[PDB]
Amino acid sequence: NDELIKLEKEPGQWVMQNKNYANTRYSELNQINTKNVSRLRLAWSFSTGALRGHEGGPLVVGTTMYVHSAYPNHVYALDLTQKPYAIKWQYTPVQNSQAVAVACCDVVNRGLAYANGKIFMTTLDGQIIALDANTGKELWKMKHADVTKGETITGAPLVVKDKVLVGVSGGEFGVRGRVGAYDINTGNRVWLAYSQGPDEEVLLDSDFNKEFPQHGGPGDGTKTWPGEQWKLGGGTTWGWYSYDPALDLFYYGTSNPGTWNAEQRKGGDNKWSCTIFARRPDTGKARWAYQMTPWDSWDYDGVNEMILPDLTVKGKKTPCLVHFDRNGFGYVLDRRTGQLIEAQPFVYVNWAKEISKENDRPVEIPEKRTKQGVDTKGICPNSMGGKDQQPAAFSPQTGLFYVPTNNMCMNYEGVEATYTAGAPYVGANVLMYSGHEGKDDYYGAFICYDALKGKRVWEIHEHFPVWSGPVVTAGGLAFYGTMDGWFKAVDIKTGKVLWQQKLGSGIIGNPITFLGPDKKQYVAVYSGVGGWFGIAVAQNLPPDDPYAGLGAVGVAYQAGLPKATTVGGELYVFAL
Amino acid sequence: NDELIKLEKEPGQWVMQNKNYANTRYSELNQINTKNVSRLRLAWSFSTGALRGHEGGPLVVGTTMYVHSAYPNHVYALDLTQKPYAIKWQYTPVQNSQAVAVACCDVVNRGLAYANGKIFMTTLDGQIIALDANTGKELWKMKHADVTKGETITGAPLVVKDKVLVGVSGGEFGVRGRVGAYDINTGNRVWLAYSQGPDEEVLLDSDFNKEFPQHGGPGDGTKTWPGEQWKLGGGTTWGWYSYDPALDLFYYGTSNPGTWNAEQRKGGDNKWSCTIFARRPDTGKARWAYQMTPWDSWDYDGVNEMILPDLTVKGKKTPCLVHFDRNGFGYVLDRRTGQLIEAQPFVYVNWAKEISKENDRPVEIPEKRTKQGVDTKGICPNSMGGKDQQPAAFSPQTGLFYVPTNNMCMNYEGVEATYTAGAPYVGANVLMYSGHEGKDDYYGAFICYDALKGKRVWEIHEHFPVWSGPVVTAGGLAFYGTMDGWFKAVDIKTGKVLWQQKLGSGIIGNPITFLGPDKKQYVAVYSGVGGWFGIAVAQNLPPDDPYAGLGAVGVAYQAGLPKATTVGGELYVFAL
Ligand SMILES: O=C(O)c1cc(C(=O)O)c2c(n1)C(=O)C(=O)c1cc(C(=O)O)[nH]c1-2
Ligand SMILES: O=C(O)c1cc(C(=O)O)c2c(n1)C(=O)C(=O)c1cc(C(=O)O)[nH]c1-2
Ligand SMILES: [Eu+2]
Ligand SMILES: [Eu+2]
Repeated sequence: NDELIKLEKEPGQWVMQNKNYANTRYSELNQINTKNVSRLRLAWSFSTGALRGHEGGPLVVGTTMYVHSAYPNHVYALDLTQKPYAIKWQYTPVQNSQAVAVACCDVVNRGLAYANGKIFMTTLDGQIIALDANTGKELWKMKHADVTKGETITGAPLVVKDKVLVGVSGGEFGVRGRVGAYDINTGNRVWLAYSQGPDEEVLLDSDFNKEFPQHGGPGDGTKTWPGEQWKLGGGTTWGWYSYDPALDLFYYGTSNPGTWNAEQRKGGDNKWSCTIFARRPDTGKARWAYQMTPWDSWDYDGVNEMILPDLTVKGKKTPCLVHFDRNGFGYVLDRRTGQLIEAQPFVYVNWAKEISKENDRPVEIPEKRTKQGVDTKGICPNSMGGKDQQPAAFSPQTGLFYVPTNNMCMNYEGVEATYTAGAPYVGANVLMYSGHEGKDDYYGAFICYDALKGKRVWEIHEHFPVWSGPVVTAGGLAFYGTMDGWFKAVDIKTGKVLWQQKLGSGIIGNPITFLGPDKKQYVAVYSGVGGWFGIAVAQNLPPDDPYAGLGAVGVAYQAGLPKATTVGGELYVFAL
Repeated sequence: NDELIKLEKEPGQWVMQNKNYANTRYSELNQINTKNVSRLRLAWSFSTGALRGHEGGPLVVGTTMYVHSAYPNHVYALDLTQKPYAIKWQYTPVQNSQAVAVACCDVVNRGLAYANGKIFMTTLDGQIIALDANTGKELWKMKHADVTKGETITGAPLVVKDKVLVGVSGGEFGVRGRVGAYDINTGNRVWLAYSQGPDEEVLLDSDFNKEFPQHGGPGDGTKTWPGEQWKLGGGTTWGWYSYDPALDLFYYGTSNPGTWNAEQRKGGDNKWSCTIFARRPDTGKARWAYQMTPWDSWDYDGVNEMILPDLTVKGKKTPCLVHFDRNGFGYVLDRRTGQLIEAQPFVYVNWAKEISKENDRPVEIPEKRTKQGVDTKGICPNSMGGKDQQPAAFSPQTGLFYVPTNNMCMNYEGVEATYTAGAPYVGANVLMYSGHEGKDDYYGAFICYDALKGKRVWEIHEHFPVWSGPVVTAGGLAFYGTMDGWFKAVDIKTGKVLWQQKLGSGIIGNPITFLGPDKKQYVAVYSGVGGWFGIAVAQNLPPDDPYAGLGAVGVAYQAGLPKATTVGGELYVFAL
């Protein structure tokens, strides 16, 4: 989108969830820096009017901040000229409350998009809605997903050219994952690209994987599944999307292949679950695709963000795609072709020895592959992954990544799953615990990572999983939150915490930084615990059954999360 | 209670809602003062895990802070030694959700009491519960009120000697108001003192009103009503209680006489609605009582706090009771006998000329007394009163009062009311608007008031009603919050605002100040809009029917409250 290509370069603005189309989450602002961040204090706050998990972050476009909440998905515009703000408008959509019953992993929403004087929001119950950015009035809406089939929407949409791109959730409900594109003016659907099924539904371009046919091709959307299991094939699309206008490609990842009982998917790769897609925004046709986890047996969703840095590879500047997958590997691909440049573990991994550079497939450790009716013990990372949706940041100054991570493992037993539309389609008993097969006393880490070397440059061990995606700045700082409510500023060179404050609820928001109309730098973040690891707190679940929340209940109580935080929903804005 | 008599004098503590048994809301702490308050910043915050109105404030006893929420009445103990706090324990009672439907004025709760290693809480659905202060273990619980009769509890209990004193709400539901006393160790009910009915239920001591028989006597609980209308007589007891151990008297006020249609109560004073009671805590027997508003026709509940200062009256140190009533008069009584020393308006009053010095009765302006089936226009104050429950503060240094006030008026039409147990028993159509018969552009004020002279010293006009009870300190400061979220410190000598910060939701909490284990002074307040004036926001009521919420909906929309604030529930703690 032409306006967005201009706006994303403006240091004071934050016009899409991960700052820019490359998803770097990096700001050139340096008013706040390593020498003065100890003077950071709360400037103002704003209640979202909802409880449970507050993911994503606000947008700042012009002099207006746009704020979004957990279900029922309140949206607000704040006029930042009004000292410190006034509520310019608010909007709450009408929704089918049955959506709450079919959300796997809390009633979260990863936030708004902005383009051409319009705000775009998704709703848990499956709507894409366009609002006038200045008045908050509804311009159009479309039903993109159906809760009666176990579908929800939690992901943030992306505007590319004159289209808004919208995914779906339900990989635990047998949903057919897909991305739909809607005209931003009319709301008319232009295309719909599925993650499995016939080529007619997947949408492949004539040059699909031309350079790397070993990565897959025509027919694989059905032929890599037994019988017609692809009909319940998952590959949902609830993570972060990126875009390279110079290549005319947008990128995203796809979820687990539906049922968690891999026995019922046996015989093939189950493409295109657990896959990185590169697609043409005009037509939705795929130019390339790389499947990270063939025949998944761990719930290693592929949906984490696709950061688009230009890195020096073998002494050559290369347009890359960098992705820290749930499966524990940090992938570096050539974003033109899907060539695998590097893949190394960014957390402790024991389900695979490595990703082979001979065939770009995991070299599996057979004893860690799950099966039906037999428990598999001590798999790392667990299903919540090396990291979950919480997005990493990239500094073009240092050339390094700043990555929120999990340090957890699990036992996982497949069981036969039966499909009933609108009900869970899982088929696993999962018990989760701390890292290195229950040897560690901490459950998260914030790291600095060199993607091409596969090296953790430094690490901050965190008691809880780090479920907050950092913002990194030219001031030499990374900001992130913890699940017991600490908001922290770290020196990116040293890994030292320079400033921190305890907020009212666990932080699963991704902080932003922006300039107000006063030309002053602010840092803003949502507080309000929830998401998958926080589900015991968000949904008030007892400790009696540790298998509940598909393993999340047991591990949260072991980590002490219910003793560490309450639910909330608050936007906090800091300044010097 | 002897422990509390000692604890209330310790500057670093805040062991009952209004600081001490005299309800002065005054702290001797002077670390924070007029010279340095500009350096006040947020230290930490804590989400209460609830939305809607957050009234009262936290307690600080030893190194533990006790926090309470709106329905469903979450209670927390925060260990303040844990840098800055850890959650020591939490408790949430099981409640009958039917309580929500019979709450007149939002699902608020005015807070906890502490005594003898126990925390005492009330619940909306009518329970009084004792918890172990160190572990949160439930020790006993008793049913005090019955939601099936339209009774709820919103008031904070008071511990006196070995008894916890508990009131009831339901003056809009034909409830018989009363105070009950429960043994703090066993929970056994000791006595129950009604606000109307026969003497055996009202509980009169042999010296009741001995010095002032003109204030009423034996039999008036039935004789001052037509027929048996006292059986639906209101006089509920949802405000703040005070205690003088030297006199062995506790004090409180009583609500409106039930139906808002005065025609159905015609013929007498309707005692003891709208009354100040002084009772013996051992037996519940009344030593004196003074009815402020005989045969009420405005819903001027008498429940506002009974502050117990020692004032110099004609050169003589005198034990007084000072009360800023809903009816707009600031009363000063001798707290030994109920003698009226002074009564003058603290807001604009047009329903009465004065309180008669001959017989201590309002000299009414007949055109402003309401009637059945005909509107009465331009009554000031309106039913929300000169001030509502939000408690005033007293400084023993200045001898003056610091009072949050409303600036509003109304039209009020009586309507025939029919009683159905559990359903509303109102009988009025009320429209509310700004002060001075709709001429003013502001709806509130924070004032300094000289009670004996009967004069305002200074006033801060506030756009919204001030629904937050100030804390006043030896540092020369008053702290209070506004309904659009501003927390403010003002110079008590002049009313100048010295410091302010915009919080996430309108403030209807009463701030406190205390010393942490670090020996630093903190100021704490709840944010989370609601209560009667905030009901349009808390209950999400539309503007199309301005009569809704007993008139509160129309006036909130006209003042712009729904455009100024969202719902929330957060504790904010500030320090230098
Ligand atoms: O397969 C799916 O459709 C799907 C959807 C979502 C979601 O929509 O939040 C999550 C997951 N899977 C998932 O596997 C997961 O670990 C997860 C964590 C969270 C969260 O917000 O904390 N959502 C989701
Ligand atoms: O008559 C009653 O029993 C009763 C109860 C309550 C309550 O329980 O909060 C209020 C009132 N009356 C009332 O008249 C009133 O103006 C009021 C304001 C509020 C509030 O918390 O903002 N409660 C109440
Ligand atoms: Eu999944
Ligand atoms: Eu009342």
